[PDB]
Amino acid sequence: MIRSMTAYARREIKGEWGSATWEMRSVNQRYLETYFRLPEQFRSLEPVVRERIRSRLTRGKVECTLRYEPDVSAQGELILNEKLAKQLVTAANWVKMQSDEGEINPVDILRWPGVMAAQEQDLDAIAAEILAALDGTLDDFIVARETEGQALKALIEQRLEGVTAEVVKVRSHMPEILQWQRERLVAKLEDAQVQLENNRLEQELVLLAQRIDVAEELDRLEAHVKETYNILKKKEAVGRRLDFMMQEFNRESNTLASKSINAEVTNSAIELKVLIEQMREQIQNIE
Amino acid sequence: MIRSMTAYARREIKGEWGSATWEMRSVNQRYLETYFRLPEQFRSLEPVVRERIRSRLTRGKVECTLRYEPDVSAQGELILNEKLAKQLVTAANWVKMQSDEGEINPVDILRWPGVMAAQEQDLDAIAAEILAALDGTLDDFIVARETEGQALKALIEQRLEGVTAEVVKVRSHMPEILQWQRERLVAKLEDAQVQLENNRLEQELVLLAQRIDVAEELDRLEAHVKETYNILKKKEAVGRRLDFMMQEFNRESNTLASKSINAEVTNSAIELKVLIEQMREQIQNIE
Amino acid sequence: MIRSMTAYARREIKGEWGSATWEMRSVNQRYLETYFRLPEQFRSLEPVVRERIRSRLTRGKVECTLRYEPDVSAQGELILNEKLAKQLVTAANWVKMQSDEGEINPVDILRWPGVMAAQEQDLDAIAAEILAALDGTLDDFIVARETEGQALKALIEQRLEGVTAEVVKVRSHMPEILQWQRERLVAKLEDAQVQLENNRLEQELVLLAQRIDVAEELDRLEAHVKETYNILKKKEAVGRRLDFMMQEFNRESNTLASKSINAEVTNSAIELKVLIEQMREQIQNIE
Amino acid sequence: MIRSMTAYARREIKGEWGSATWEMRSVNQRYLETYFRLPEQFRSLEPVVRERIRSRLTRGKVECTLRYEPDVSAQGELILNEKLAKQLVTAANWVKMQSDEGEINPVDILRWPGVMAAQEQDLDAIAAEILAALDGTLDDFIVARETEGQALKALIEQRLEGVTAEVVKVRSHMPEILQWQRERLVAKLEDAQVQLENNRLEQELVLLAQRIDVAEELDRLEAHVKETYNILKKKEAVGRRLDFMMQEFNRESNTLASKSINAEVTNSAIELKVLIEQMREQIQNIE
Amino acid sequence: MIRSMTAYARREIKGEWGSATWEMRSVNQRYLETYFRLPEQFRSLEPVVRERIRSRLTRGKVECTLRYEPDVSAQGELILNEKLAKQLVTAANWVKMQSDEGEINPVDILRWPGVMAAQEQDLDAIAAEILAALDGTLDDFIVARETEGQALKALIEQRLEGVTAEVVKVRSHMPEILQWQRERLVAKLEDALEQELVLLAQRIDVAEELDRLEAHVKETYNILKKKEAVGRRLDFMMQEFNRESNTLASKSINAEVTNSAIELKVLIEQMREQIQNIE
Amino acid sequence: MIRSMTAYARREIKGEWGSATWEMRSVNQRYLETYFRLPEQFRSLEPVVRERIRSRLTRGKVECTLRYEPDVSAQGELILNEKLAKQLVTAANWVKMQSDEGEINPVDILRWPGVMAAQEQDLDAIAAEILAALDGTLDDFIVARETEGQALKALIEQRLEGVTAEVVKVRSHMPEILQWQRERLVAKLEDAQVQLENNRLEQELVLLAQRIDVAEELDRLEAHVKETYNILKKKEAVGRRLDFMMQEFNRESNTLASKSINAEVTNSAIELKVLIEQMREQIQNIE
RNA sequence: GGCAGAAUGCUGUAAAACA
Repeated sequence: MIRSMTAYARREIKGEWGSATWEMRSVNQRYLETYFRLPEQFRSLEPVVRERIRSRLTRGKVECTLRYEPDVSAQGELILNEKLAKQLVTAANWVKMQSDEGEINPVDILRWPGVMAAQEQDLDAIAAEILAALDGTLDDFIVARETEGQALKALIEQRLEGVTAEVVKVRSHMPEILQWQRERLVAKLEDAQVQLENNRLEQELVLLAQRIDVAEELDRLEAHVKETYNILKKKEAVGRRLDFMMQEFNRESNTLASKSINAEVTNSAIELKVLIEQMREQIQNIE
Repeated sequence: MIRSMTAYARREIKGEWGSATWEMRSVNQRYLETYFRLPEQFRSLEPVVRERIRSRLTRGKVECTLRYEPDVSAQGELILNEKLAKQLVTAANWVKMQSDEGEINPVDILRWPGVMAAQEQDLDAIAAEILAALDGTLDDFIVARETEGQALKALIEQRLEGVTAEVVKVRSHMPEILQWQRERLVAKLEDAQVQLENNRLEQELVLLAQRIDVAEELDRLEAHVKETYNILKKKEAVGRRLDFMMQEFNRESNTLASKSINAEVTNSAIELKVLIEQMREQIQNIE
Repeated sequence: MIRSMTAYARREIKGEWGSATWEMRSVNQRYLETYFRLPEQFRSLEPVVRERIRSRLTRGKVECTLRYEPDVSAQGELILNEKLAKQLVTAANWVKMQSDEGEINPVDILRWPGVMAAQEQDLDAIAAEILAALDGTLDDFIVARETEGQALKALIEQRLEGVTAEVVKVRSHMPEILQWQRERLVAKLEDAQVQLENNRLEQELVLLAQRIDVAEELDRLEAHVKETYNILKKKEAVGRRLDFMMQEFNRESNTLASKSINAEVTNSAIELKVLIEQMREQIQNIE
Repeated sequence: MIRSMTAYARREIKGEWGSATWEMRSVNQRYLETYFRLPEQFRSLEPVVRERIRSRLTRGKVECTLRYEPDVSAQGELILNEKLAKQLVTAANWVKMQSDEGEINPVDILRWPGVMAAQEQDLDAIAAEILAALDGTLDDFIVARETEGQALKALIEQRLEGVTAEVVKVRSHMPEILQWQRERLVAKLEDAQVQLENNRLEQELVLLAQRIDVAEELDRLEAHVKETYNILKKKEAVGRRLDFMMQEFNRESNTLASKSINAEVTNSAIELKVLIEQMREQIQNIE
Repeated sequence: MIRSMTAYARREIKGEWGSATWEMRSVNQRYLETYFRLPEQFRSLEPVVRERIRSRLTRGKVECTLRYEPDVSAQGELILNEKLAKQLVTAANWVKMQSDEGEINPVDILRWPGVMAAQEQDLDAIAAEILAALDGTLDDFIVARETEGQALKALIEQRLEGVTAEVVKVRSHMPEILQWQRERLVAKLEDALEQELVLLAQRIDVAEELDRLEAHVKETYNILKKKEAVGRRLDFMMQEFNRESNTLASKSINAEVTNSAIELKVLIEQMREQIQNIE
Repeated sequence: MIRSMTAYARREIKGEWGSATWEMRSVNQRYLETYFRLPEQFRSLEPVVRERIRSRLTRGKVECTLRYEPDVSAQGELILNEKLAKQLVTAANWVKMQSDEGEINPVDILRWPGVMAAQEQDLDAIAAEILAALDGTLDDFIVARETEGQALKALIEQRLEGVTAEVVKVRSHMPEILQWQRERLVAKLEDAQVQLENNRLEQELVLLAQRIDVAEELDRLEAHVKETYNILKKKEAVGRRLDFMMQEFNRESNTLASKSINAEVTNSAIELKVLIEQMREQIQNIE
């Protein structure tokens, strides 16, 4: 199915251990790039979440952020290190003896690293819930991508309908275009004949006759819109395939615009460029 | 109707507690880029804000910054962890017995992590007003775009009037230059004392007239100014269509300059090219 | 007069509130692009500053940066969160009751986050001074543009005198076209020893004399240097008009080089192309 | 054998001293960059660890973390630095003389870095096992890379088979396209009432056919897929070479698309570009 | 002499204040375009630096970056903001009212941000030394252009020697060409007219083409020693070379002269390709 | 005399006070950054050490470790910045005048950054010997860098011999390729075409010869290996100069691949890019 | 108009680069 490369997904899980929030953002990119902002406590989950991301997403820069705020009140009571505190007090008394003046601060002893440390919580139980929330976030992310992808497909199918209409309007002027093609070649034949001892006369006519195929340019445009409809229903990653198709649309419209056949044909040729330009806008953020 | 691609809208809301400001900027771009700088608390508004913006704007580098200024005075009172504070004080008194000296600092106990924190935020109600301000800011942003859009349209229309005047001037000058060549050619024959063959002079003068015939270029230029006037009345965005029309304008001006032989016609062609360049400069800012 | 596109202006203002610095720098550009890097407190000045910049300037890549350095101490007494400071005192007092001993350091409460809110500034009287500094910086920027522009005008006029000198040299080293081809044909036909008709041969000499005659090309070169002098004295924007004029200068030099039949003319054509190239380089710096 | 730049490997050793864990993770990178998260006890092993990894590996970003968990008995209690403590007391007394007031806080002396530091064991025997454990991790790392690289090689081979199929399809379609295009071009001249020498016209038709013939491009594509198979069969460092081969693939496909006439050839060129893009995506993750 | 538009030059000036590294990098360009990445402290030097560079270079896209690494110890001695300290003391006194206890610590006031900030550096004598390094870097930059332009000059002179050899080879066949031109003139006359004959005589003969080629070679040799900006002048000379050789390429008499003309065209194309990257 | 950014130098100094070991290690970096592991006894030597190291080095991440083993016979003292220590006390006294209370903690003055600093003028007997040991260690570190960079120079020059081999290899294929194109073209015209019509065969071959003419790229490649040899003997910091040279190497190598019409040349141009990639990897280690 | 392709604009590349 058609998918977009700009989606936002968010999930949050709460419990006695605390609250953990998963956030996922996507921006357009040629390849798949994953950047993580995991907390230091759960730094060990990076390979697993990276594999989970790469297993479902196929293109676009992805930013994943995990915020973990433990419940301090629900945490176990802090335990006082009896031996470590006693060691510091005896050591601090020695410094008082050398300096002959001192005042032990009881809070400063408690603030020392190690002493008065809370018991470590069971991170293994939290990891499973966090991974479940990550899977839910991936599901929401894919749903958001698909929801916006349908909008892009509708916009592109709207533009492609206009391209066929513009081809029909240009085909309405074929009797005038065919008359113009003859005059382009007839004038060149006699213009070169007026010039004397001019070589490569046949080369000019042969090259010129190849570059006035207005009928063939419309056929290729009509063949691309038929194919572009088929590309949109491939159910695979067609983001890049459409990007290479837009270059073929650009190639045909560029040659048609430079013809300058007629005032009314020029308006349609300008419109073809506009439709392709608008169509190329949507292809940028398709996956 | 038409809109400028650069604008600036700022809206500030003074709620019961705190205040928020919505700021929008826009710069010229070939596609639509929407960059958001939302605060940490309201980071989840991006999908809602992005949808509400991409549905009203077509092109430009739109940057939206939401600045949240909480009222600490009106903020919820910090909750004091009585049990955690009591645990530290009793443990501090344990050190005091062994140290035999020292006084517990009341501020130091409060400075301990987890003793005091903001228990409640209640951001669901305050986020509704912020989103409501966004709809107001977009309306001002669109009006700012349309206000500057009219100046661009007026400038483009003035330059189009100048283009029509220059075309009329060239058309007026053309017959005199056509007659000037005939007098100069016969003068050289008279100066060379050579009697040209019958119908050779008439045949030769046809080639020069074809060389200096710019009627088709002027007709195409008038058709292009009429088409540009029609385009400027369209409700859809016309930045790309006008930018493509300027290419046809440039083609006609280049052909006129190339086929020019008189100083006055060359000066008029240069004036046409200057007018087209000014038109394109104004077009770059059109939606 | 004419103004260079690249310039640099800087202006610093001091006061009891602090220091502010305006820096404006521009470089060559096809159109007018203005990028503003304003401080956070003064982001609301962007529309006014942009309007003034666009009013004063025609084209360039102008970038304006405002550096704001508020004084740390201002507005008399420091702004204190009275509720938060009082709230911590009550909480600290409760800790004293349990421990029966303690003291509250005033700086400890001041160092508490939120108690010392960001110092309030008027931000309205300072805006007038900043806008006045912006106007002064615009005056300096325009003066610097005009000073550099006068040097560019001298360089262009020096090369224009070179073009007139080269045209004089060509008109003196150019032999009589009718006589030059007559002598060349006679010698070549002397080997053939057969002449179809002397009467018809003389007619073709005059008709095809203009093919190799460069008198017409030289007159247009002399007409353009007179026009280029006139363009340099206009009050409007001149860079675009002169840039399109150099195309006409190059058009004549190419035709003069191709039509050249003598080494002196060809060497002069190269010299003309060098002078035009040197003259075209300076025009790229004129707005 | 071909290897990948993304792999994982973990090794742990259990002993009476404690438990040490080695973790290696690789992410694709242009060059080799090594980051080490080593404990303070084994910080001196970084130059030894870095040399072993840089010698065995060639490319990719590698992050190696050594998780050292000593036993309670193996932990060394903090030892007071009496020599350093007495120096600070003398240093503090010098400042007291300048101020004539103040008292030295005994805890503040202890909190000074280096005064209260745990004794460091020899750990020479323990580190000897760590290096052997690290060498085991590196041995499994290469094996881990090789298994992952086999899938990439299989994918690249499948896409190369698709490329060969597309090339043979284009070669099958081409002669009919060439035959019809020549027939259409000569018929176009007849409709324009242009009479040309058959010998001269036929010579121009042959040269134009050589201009629009794509046999050489397909031959180059076949040679490129054969060389790609050889490169895959090569031994080491076939990432960047293979990427350059993909650049050549893209060049040939772009030439084929630009020189194409029929819609089928254009569709085949689009398919070739899609296959080359997928190969580039896979190859970006190859050492 | 000949200057190549691509070069690199680096100079580092070191001192008690820190370091300052100038890194000029240049590639090809039709005109002179300079881009600067200056540190925030020395961004005001752009007009002075830009003027200095524009006066010593003629073409190329120059990218000059100044890297400033100020020293921590180079900062001035601390000064006391008496206005800010007094405000903090009054602010501290307010808290003492509610608490009705406590003593303000003088050092804690000094530890507050902004009350003992160091004096700003002069940044005036430093800029004088930085501009001295820029002047030196340009001298190194020019040498890097000249040491690369000598190779291009040698290649162009080699191609010019090849062109002279080809011209001599063509001149060795002058009587054969002269006979061919007479037959061509008679053939058109005997076909029957005057319209075609007059322009045929107007066309440049082969000997004049070779003389113009030799004159172009001599002028190119002089230009390579002109000792100024000769990139565009050499490009125009190559255009003239192409215009002269097109006649020989078009004319067909025999295999040897055709091969010599093809060699001349290839040599002129190589010269033109190598000219594009000379300042 | 190329210096590499990876080196190691250890120097031990023995005296009556004990044994002091200076170790210096360097790792690749874009700029110069120094980290010190001085014991707190000699912590005040950090500014002088940093000044000397930044004076004698240009680029690279440098880690310096000093191990000090004092003896009971000799006792040292902490070097203090007397000028700054007295200034802080004077400033504190001024604050005491306004507050009319307070006391100065001696440890607070010492903890102030810059107070625990040393200068070369005021150094102990041991400190001067430590500084001399550091000078010797830095000289040995420079020697190690020079002798490690000699290996890098050999590695790079080995690749440069490959580049000249590829350049002379392509130069032999070029006369064969152009000659082979002649046979292929006349084979097509050998069917029923008399190629002796004007010079279409020769003009096409001339046009083809100018399209595939890679002589300009090969000469610039050869002129860049001559200059790269001289850069490797400049006896200065040429790490960045070589990096810019490789960009010029890749610029000509990639253009050679593009203009190539034969598979052998393209396979050679791929080899040129690989040699550049191998050289680029070593250049990252060059100071 | 960094180098180069096709014919203002679009691709390849330096760019897994430089801010």
